[PDB]
Amino acid sequence: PSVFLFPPKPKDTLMISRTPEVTCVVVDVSHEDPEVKFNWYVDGVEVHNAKTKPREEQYNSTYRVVSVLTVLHQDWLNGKEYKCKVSNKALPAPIEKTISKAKGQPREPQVYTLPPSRDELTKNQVSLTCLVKGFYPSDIAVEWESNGQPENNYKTTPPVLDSDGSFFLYSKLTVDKSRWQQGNVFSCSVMHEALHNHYTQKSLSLS
Amino acid sequence: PSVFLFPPKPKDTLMISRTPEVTCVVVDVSHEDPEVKFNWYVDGVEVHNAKTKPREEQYNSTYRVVSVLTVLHQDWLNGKEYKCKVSNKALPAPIEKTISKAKGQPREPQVYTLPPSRDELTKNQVSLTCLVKGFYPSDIAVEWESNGQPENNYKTTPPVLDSDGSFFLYSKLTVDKSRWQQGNVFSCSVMHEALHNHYTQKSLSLS
Ligand SMILES: *[C@@H]1O[C@H](CO[C@H]2O[C@@H](C)[C@@H](O)[C@@H](O)[C@@H]2O)[C@@H](O[C@@H]2O[C@H](CO)[C@@H](O[C@@H]3O[C@H](CO[C@H]4O[C@H](CO)[C@@H](O)[C@H](O)[C@@H]4O[C@@H]4O[C@H](CO)[C@@H](O[C@@H]5O[C@H](CO)[C@H](O)[C@H](O)[C@H]5O)[C@H](O)[C@H]4NC(C)=O)[C@@H](O)[C@H](O[C@H]4O[C@H](CO)[C@@H](O)[C@H](O)[C@@H]4O)[C@@H]3O)[C@H](O)[C@H]2NC(C)=O)[C@H](O)[C@H]1NC(C)=O
Ligand SMILES: *[C@@H]1O[C@H](CO[C@H]2O[C@@H](C)[C@@H](O)[C@@H](O)[C@@H]2O)[C@@H](O[C@@H]2O[C@H](CO)[C@@H](O[C@@H]3O[C@H](CO[C@H]4O[C@H](CO)[C@@H](O)[C@H](O)[C@@H]4O[C@@H]4O[C@H](CO)[C@@H](O[C@@H]5O[C@H](CO)[C@H](O)[C@H](O)[C@H]5O)[C@H](O)[C@H]4NC(C)=O)[C@@H](O)[C@H](O[C@H]4O[C@H](CO)[C@@H](O)[C@H](O)[C@@H]4O)[C@@H]3O)[C@H](O)[C@H]2NC(C)=O)[C@H](O)[C@H]1NC(C)=O
Ligand SMILES: [Zn+2]
Ligand SMILES: [Zn+2]
Ligand SMILES: [Zn+2]
Ligand SMILES: [Zn+2]
Ligand SMILES: [Zn+2]
Repeated sequence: PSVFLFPPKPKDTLMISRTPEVTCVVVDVSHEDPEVKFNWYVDGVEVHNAKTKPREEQYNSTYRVVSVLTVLHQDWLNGKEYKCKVSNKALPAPIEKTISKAKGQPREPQVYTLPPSRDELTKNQVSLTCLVKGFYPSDIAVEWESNGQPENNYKTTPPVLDSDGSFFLYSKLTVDKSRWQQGNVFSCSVMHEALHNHYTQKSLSLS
Repeated sequence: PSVFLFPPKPKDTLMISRTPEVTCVVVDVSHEDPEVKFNWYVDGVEVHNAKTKPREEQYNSTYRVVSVLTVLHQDWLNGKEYKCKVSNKALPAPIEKTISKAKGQPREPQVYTLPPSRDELTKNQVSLTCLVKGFYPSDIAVEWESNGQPENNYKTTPPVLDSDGSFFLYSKLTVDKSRWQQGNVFSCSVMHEALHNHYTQKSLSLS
């Protein structure tokens, strides 16, 4: 019997309209003695609002049981600790796992948009670059928009640890050169805990 | 046998030149079986640089033992967790205590200086007021200075929880009216984790 404790989806923690949840999964439950009890604690205080699902048999003759605890937007961002305790008559002691948001002093990202390189302006499609740097912790979301619609022809690098202990990344949006020359406004949209309302956007256009 | 785990002095965490330390104290050690072992962990990783003092007998026929772990300035501010584990042959299991810096999103104080009330200007001594508001967490240090020397005739209120979840306080420095009228410059000096370099000062003078 092993326990895995998963954090909420990062975007779910940065948008007050969403519902972040922590997920506790127990595997290798022997379906001879498959009795499983979950206890949940927030900063050591037991809470009772988790939603545990019925066990599901696995093809390897073991059971798997999942319990989901909803977490408050402010609680997660304020560093509360979530402990999942799993009890079972086959273990010499209960299994405990604790999780929290990534720790450390927060640092606000600086968001910079970079136009296509001059040499790239000869190609049929061009690269629009969004540099996000100086942020901590590394949890972040980046998307692109133009004229009130998503621009989804982009790829974003993972966060990279910079020499000052903050993170940076780059996002690359590829557009037809004609749309760049025509002067459309493209926006790099960034979500990170340390931005005001966890959100900022920076625009990019021919100039 | 009971264990108490104490945080560093708040000023010691805010000045890089100082040495913050966490202090683990075990009392009611029965000096029949007074064998005591400390284990220390930083975010669950065992560390070995604590300095444990020799036991001291108490007048109530018990022992008291103290162990001191130095903590790094950045580790404390970045929210690392310090666990002191105390083992003794008389307890059914070891005693664990964990401590960290006060949790929660940090908020930078706003520091405002307020001159004496007009009605107070008739008295022999006047009150110089420093309002510090909007800060989180509540750990803070406030002192007063003038012309490169400490002004120590002051009292500061405890932090008070404000309606937006931040803290405020006031500090009152009492000076001779003649020094206020003469135009001396008085400075409210504030240390808090969320200030740049954890330090700011605001001046007050007749104007
Ligand atoms: C018996 O079978 C058991 C059932 O598994 C079956 O496996 C399939 C491959 C089948 O083909 C078949 O073979 C089996 O029927 C099997 O259980 C497995 O046991 C593994 C350990 O032995 C365990 O491995 C761990 O996996 C962790 C990652 O798990 C995630 O990703 C994998 C895919 O990579 C996926 O299978 C899981 O379901 C997990 O997926 C994540 O789940 C969370 C929780 O729901 C999601 O988070 C939520 O997402 C929602 C939306 O989806 C919301 O956002 C919500 O708010 C969130 O909370 C998350 O999105 C989702 N991600 C993805 C990408 O799907 C590893 O982290 C873990 O690793 C540590 O691992 C070891 C230490 O143990 C070391 O390498 C490292 O130290 C590392 O730190 C570990 O690898 C499997 O997860 C588990 N499978 C399941 C389904 O639970 C069992 O082993 C079998 N027994 C025997 C004896 O064979
Ligand atoms: C047998 O005797 C034992 C020895 O005590 C003697 O008591 C004296 C009064 C004598 O007159 C005589 O009676 C005895 O010989 C006795 O041990 C005591 O046991 C108490 C519990 O039973 C325990 O109470 C706890 O006290 C905590 C506060 O302790 C601090 O403050 C008190 C004074 O208020 C002081 O006595 C302590 O020494 C502690 O002082 C703090 O110590 C820390 C660590 O050094 C300092 O932090 C460091 O400071 C340095 C610079 O100084 C640096 O800054 C460094 O970086 C820092 O880490 C700190 O500065 C210092 N502060 C001060 C102001 O001095 C309470 O927090 C605790 O409370 C919780 O308490 C209960 C739960 O248990 C509840 O009320 C609450 O839930 C609350 O949350 C608790 O009250 C005593 O501390 C302890 N005494 C000592 C000296 O260790 C034992 O009980 C006797 N046994 C019997 C059976 O009678
Ligand atoms: Zn319950
Ligand atoms: Zn913890
Ligand atoms: Zn928020
Ligand atoms: Zn050691
Ligand atoms: Zn510092």
